[PDB]
Amino acid sequence: QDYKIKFNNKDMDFCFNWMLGIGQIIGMSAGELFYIASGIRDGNPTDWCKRFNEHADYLEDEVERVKKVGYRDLISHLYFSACFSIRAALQFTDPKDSEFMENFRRMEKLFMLAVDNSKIPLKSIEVPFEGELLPGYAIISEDKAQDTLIVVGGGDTSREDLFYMLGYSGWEHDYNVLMVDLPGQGKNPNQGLHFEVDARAAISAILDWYQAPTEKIAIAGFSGGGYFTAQAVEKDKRIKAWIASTPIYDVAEVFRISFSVNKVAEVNLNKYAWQFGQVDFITSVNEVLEQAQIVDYNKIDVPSLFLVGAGEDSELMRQSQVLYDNFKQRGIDVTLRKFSSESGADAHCQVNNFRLMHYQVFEWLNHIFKK
Amino acid sequence: LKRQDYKIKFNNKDMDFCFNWMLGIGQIIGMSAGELFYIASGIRDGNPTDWCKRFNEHADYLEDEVERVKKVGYRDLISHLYFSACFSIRAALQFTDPKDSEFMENFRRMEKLFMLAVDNSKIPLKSIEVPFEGELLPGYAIISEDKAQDTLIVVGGGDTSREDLFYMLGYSGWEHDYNVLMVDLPGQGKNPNQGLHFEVDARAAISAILDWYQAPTEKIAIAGFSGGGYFTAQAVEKDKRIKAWIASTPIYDVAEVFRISFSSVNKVAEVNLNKYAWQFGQVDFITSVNEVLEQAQIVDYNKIDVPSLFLVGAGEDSELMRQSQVLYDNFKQRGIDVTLRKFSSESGADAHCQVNNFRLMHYQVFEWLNHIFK
Ligand SMILES: [Mg+2]
Ligand SMILES: [Mg+2]
Repeated sequence: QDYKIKFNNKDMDFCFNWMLGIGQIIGMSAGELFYIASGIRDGNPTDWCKRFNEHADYLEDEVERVKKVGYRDLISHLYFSACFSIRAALQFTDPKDSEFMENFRRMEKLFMLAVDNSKIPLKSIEVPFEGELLPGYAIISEDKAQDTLIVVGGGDTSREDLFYMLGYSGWEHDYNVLMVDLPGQGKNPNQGLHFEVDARAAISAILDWYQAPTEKIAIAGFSGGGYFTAQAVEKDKRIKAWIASTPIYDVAEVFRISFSVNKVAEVNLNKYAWQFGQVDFITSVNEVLEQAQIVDYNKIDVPSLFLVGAGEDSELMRQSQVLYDNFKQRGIDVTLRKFSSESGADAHCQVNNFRLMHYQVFEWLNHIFKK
Repeated sequence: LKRQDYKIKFNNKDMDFCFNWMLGIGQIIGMSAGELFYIASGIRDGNPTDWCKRFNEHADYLEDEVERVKKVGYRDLISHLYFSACFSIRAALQFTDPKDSEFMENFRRMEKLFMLAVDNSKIPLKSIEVPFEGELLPGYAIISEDKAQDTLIVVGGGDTSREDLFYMLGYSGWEHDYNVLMVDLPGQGKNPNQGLHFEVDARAAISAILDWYQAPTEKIAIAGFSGGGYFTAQAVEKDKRIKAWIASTPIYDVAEVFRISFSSVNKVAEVNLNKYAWQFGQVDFITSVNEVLEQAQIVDYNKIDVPSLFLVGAGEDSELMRQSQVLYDNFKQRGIDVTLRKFSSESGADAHCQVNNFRLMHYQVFEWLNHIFK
C-alpha cells in the first residue's frame, strides 16, 4: 500500500482501504463509504467512530421502513452493511470505552440478523477449549459430504471478518467452512482468552470438535494467522492444504524488525495490549520476543499456496521466500503468488481486491482437492 | 450538485463523476477499488490524455494476465479478467475523442473482451441486431429458452453502450429471472460510426425493438437512464405494449434541460462535448444544442398511462428533480401507480444514475417491478 485513497494518516487510510474492499463482497458501497468519510477529519478516531456508528443507525432505521414491505433480499443487505459499519467503528474504538463491548455485541446481533434474512445456512458455534468456549461461525450443508476449509485471522479480526475474507466465498465454492476465533482474537480477551504461545492446541481443538464429512481439509491463515496456521500445519497432519497470507515461521523476528501525536495508532496499540492481556503494547511486544517459538518448517509437508502483496513488509516477504525455496527444494507442491500494485491486490491480506484473491485461492484449491 | 454531491478523487467534476461511476461498476463486475485507485494514481487531475493512457495500459496488463492464466484453465478467473479488461477499455473510451483512429479500434477491442468474458462465464448472453430504418442496431440479450419470463428493456442516454446497460441493470434483470434486452438506439454506442445519430423521437426506434422481439409474456417493462429518461418517456407516451416504466431520471422536456445547462481549459468537458457532436452528427456541440433547442418536442406526459418508478438522487441537477416532481404530481392526480424514490446522500446512491450504489438501486427496481408484475 503506498499511495493514498483518502487520508494522510496511514493507519486510517489502510483501514479505509480495507473497509472499501469489504464492500466489494457484502455491505456498503463506495458511495456510502465516501459519504461516511466526508465527516471524518484526518487522523481523528473520534470522528471515525461517530460517523460509522451513525451510519449503522441510519441503516437500522431503513430496515424498519422497508420491513413494512418485507423486501427480504434488501433487509439482509442492509443488516450486513450495518454490521460492517459497526465493525469499522470498532477498529478505532478503545477497549477501555464503555461503548466497546456494547458495540461489539451490537455488531454480532446485526450479523446474525443479516444471516437470518439471507439464504445462507450460517450458524453460530462455540468450540470447547481450555475450560472455555471459543466463538465461531460454521457453514455446513446437511446433505452433502463436502471438503472443509477453516479460516483463521490475525490480530485485527473477528469471526465476522473471516466471513467476507474467505468463508462466504468458500461456501459459494461448495466447501464446508469453519471460522473460529482463537484466544486473543475477537471478543476472547473479554473472557480472559489472550494470545497464547502456540496456536496448535486451539486449532487442533477445532478439529477435535468438528466431525468432518471428508478428510480433505484445508486451512487458511491471514495476517497473524499465517503464523498460527504454520504452527498447526507443522504438527497436525489431518490438515491437507495450507493457504497463508502471509506465511510466518518466526513472529519474534517480525516483531523485532517492526518495532525496532498519532491518536489513531495509539488506539490500535491499546487494543493490542488488551488482546495480549498486558498493560502496554510495549510489554506485549516483549512477551512475543520472549515466548514465541520458531516453526520447524522443514516438518511441513502439505500442499501450500502463499499469497503476498508488493505493499508488504520486507520481512514478511523474506519469510515467504524462505518457505517457498525450502518447500520447492524438498518437492512440496508449493505456489507463491505475488500480488503487484497493478493487480490492485497488493495490500495486506489482499483487502484492496478480495475478489481476485478468492479466484486465486479457489482455482488452486479446486485443483488440489477435487483433482 | 449536477451529477453528485461529494468529491471522491479529482477536482475536475466531470472526471470525478466518471471515476465514481467506474468505481460503481466494480461493485457489480470487474475491477476493484484497489485497481481503480492504482490506475488513478497515474492520472493528472482533469487530464484526459493521462486518463485514456492509464486505463488503456491497464487493459494491456490484464490481457497478459489472462494469457499467463490460460495455461491452467481457470474459467471463472479468466472471465473475471476479461470483464475487468473490457471495462478498463470502456473507461478509457469515455474521454477518447472519436476523431481519434484509436476510438473505434478500442471500441471494438471492448466488444471483443466483453464477449470473451461472457463465453467464459455461465451467463447465456447473446449479441443481437435489431432491424431499423434499413440498418441494424447492436444489442445484447439474455433470454430463457424454456421458461416464459417477463421482459425488461434497458435504455441508456448519451454516454452508454450495450455494454454499460449490462451492469447497469441488465445482468440484474437476469439474476431476477427477467428476459433482458439492451439495445443501443441511434446516437448511442457504435451507431454514429455507421451513420446512425441521435434522432428527434426515440419512439420509432424503441417500437422497432418491440416489433422485433417475440415476447414470451405481455409483461414488458422499460427502464431509461440519463437521456434515456427522455427517450423512454417518448416511447411510453405512445406504445401500449410497455406495461411498466422505470426512469433515472424521467424527462419530458429535454430542450429545457439543455437551455438550462448551457445558457477550453476544461479538456475533459471539451473531449466529452466532441463526443456528443459526433453522436449528433454535427460539426460541433453548439450546432448540436441548437438542433435540440429547435427540434426536440416536449413529451405530452398527460397521456402517459403506465405504472412508473422514478429514481432520483439528492446529488442531481435541480432541473431533473423538478421534471421528476412535475411528472410525479401529474401521475398522482391522475391515479397512476407512480413511485418517486429520492436517494439520500446517506444512502450512498445519490449520484446521477445511482452509480455510487448500483446494488441498492437494483433492490429498489426489482422489488417494485416484481410487485407491479405479480
Ligand atoms: Mg500480479
Ligand atoms: Mg434514501
